[PDB]
Amino acid sequence: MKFTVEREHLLKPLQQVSGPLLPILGNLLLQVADGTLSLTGTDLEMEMVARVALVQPHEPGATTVPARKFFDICRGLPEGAEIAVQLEGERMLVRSGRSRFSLSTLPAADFPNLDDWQSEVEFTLPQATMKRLIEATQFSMAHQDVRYYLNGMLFETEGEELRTVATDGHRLAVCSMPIGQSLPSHSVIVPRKGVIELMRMLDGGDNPLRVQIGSNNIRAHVGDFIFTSKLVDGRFPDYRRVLPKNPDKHLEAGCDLLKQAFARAAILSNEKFRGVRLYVSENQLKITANNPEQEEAEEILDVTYSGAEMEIGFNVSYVLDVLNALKCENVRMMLTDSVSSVQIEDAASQSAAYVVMPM
Amino acid sequence: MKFTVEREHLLKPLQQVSGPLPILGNLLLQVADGTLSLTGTDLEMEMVARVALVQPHEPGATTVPARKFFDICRGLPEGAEIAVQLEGERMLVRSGRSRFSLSTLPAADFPNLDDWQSEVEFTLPQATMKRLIEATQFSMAHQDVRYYLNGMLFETEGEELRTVATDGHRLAVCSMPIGQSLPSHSVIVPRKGVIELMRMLDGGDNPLRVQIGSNNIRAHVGDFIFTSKLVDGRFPDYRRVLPKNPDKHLEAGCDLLKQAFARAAILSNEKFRGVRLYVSENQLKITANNPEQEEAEEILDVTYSGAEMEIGFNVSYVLDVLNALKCENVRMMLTDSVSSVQIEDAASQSAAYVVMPMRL
Ligand SMILES: O=C(Cn1c2c(c3cc(Br)ccc31)CC[C@@H](C(=O)O)C2)N[C@H](Cc1ccccc1)C(=O)O
Ligand SMILES: O=C(Cn1c2c(c3cc(Br)ccc31)CC[C@@H](C(=O)O)C2)N[C@H](Cc1ccccc1)C(=O)O
Ligand SMILES: [Ca+2]
Ligand SMILES: [Ca+2]
Ligand SMILES: [Cl-]
Ligand SMILES: [Cl-]
Repeated sequence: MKFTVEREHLLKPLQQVSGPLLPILGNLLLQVADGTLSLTGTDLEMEMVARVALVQPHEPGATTVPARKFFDICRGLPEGAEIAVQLEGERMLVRSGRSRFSLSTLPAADFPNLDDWQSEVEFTLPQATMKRLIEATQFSMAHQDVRYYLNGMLFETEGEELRTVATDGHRLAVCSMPIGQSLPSHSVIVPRKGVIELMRMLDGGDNPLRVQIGSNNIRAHVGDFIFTSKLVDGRFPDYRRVLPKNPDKHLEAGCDLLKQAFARAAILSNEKFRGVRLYVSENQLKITANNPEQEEAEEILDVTYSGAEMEIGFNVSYVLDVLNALKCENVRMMLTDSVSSVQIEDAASQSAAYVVMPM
Repeated sequence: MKFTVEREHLLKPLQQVSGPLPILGNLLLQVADGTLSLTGTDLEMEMVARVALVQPHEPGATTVPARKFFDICRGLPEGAEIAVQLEGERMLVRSGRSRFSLSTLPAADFPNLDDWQSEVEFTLPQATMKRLIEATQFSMAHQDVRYYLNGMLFETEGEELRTVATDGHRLAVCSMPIGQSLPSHSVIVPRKGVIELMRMLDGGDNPLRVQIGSNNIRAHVGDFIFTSKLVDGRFPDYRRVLPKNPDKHLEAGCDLLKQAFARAAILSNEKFRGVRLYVSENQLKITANNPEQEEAEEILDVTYSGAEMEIGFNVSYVLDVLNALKCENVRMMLTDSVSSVQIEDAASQSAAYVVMPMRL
């Protein structure tokens, strides 16, 4: 196995396949075949593969090398460096300028593969749309809940919409985006680590994303990268049951102003329970907080509200999470009563919605 | 006690006094003779910041939680007016339609440092003190049992001020002339105190006044006064570890040398970090290997005319020096494989670094 490639063509591929990395799981599989260098990283649950065209002379073969060390070596070389690689006995030699390195290898035959599987559902969409869908909801996934199905994100196809749902039992985020293709009605759960990796592969360019879903796997092709993950078992909740049936009390306020006020009130909220109370009245919102030391905060804001007066408590962190996710001018809070969830949205888009349980 | 002040006139003061019993998590606030004073302490050191009060005020003193008070003021909007008044056991804070009631502890209970007399004094520019500390800070020990190493030596001699730091393995020294006749004296400043001193300096046009006592040090700059205890101990003599008449001077661009060392370091022993240098006519070869028998080699052009030699060093210590230097070219002053190396900015002898030889 031999290849010579410019540093600039290896960096991002190495970054992508090595980021999240059986000592052999700490290695990258390298394969030179048919004028292509393939780089693969896996943790047995998911896999990233990068392809890199080889325009200079090369020789076929495969090996595995320590991912972090190989990446750090390549990153450490100067801009414009050309990196010559060749296998020599048990070691992989890496040469650039008068910098030389000899890395240990493990046999390519030992590198684990995911099970083969069939694609049942496919569609393509812009990168910017997948980014939007993931960023809108990702913060609301559970982290290590014993309900394993919540440690991850729902990807649902319906009509021509792709929808993501994330919830941890206390708060929920949902976002739907049209993708201009007839889709079957289908849902899968992607594990939270796979969601993060998928997000990280979205470079910001105009390369479209191709998605393939099987019964136990999801795959995403973007540019010269292929990401594959297993799915999570279990019955995900139905976001329509979490959305308030009829939250017909509508409050509108500046996002930044609202966030600032909550963030200040939070300072004097209970350090564990983070409770704040909201008093809504005609064109006015009052937020209060207090803690076991009897310290107290009060914020009063102008808002647009024409409904009945009411009072409700929330965990302020959950609300701040939403407002930070929104990135918009004005927010709409949609209320039911003092003992029911609240729905929050961008006042100028219903494309994402957030639900927070009351305290 | 009452005052009203612009948010932006409190932020810097609040940053500075938060730097140093639960009253130690409070700040002492005092309104007197046109001035708000804020004090934070950890009983070892203390910072006092003064804010001029141009709006109506009323005298008095209290203490409030530092983190919460600082967070409220920082969270308030740009340009906000902050009105504070003491209401019984609470301190009330208001600005626009935001109101806060904070718990207080009596000012009477706020601890003072022991009184002391100044014995050595001098004034220098902030940039000079900043250079002195930054040049050497990284070589101070952290929680070493030799408590006298967990800090920095400040030494006055003639018209110069010198700092020394060492952890028992490597050493940094920096000396700057400060244009005033000083007694020959030295003290050890605790590492936490060094960091706080460093951070009180903005590099601006206010002169820094330093006062040293038997057991304390104080630094006054503009509206801020820092006071710390000294470390009551004996510091090692830096002159003892400086190599005698090193006659083999290697010179190279700092960044090229640094990047070579950083790449080589990847395949060095994770715990002991040894790398080898082979010096020859205008050439440096650096090698590294690890227990798994992986190997790195770097060859660079340098300026070097001395006898050929080999020497090993801890690459983390060498990289620490190169990162602190932030200069164009470096000088490595070599002697032989069993002697230390002295490293300097090629264009300046004001800072010097000593690293020990490793056998491999
Ligand atoms: O009992 C539930 C019901 N539930 C649930 C979810 C959810 C989402 C929102 Br925004 C509000 C309530 C939700 C989503 C996850 C559902 C599940 O267990 O599969 C249960 N959640 C509690 C928290 C809770 C307790 C009492 C009242 C409301 C919420 C929990 O997950 O620990
Ligand atoms: O004193 C020491 C250990 N030591 C010590 C210090 C020191 C600083 C540097 Br840059 C390098 C070595 C240091 C400073 C702290 C000394 C102490 O224990 O108080 C020990 N070693 C000498 C050997 C030696 C001689 C000359 C120069 C360096 C080291 C010995 O054990 O006799
Ligand atoms: Ca705006
Ligand atoms: Ca929606
Ligand atoms: Cl270099
Ligand atoms: Cl070596």
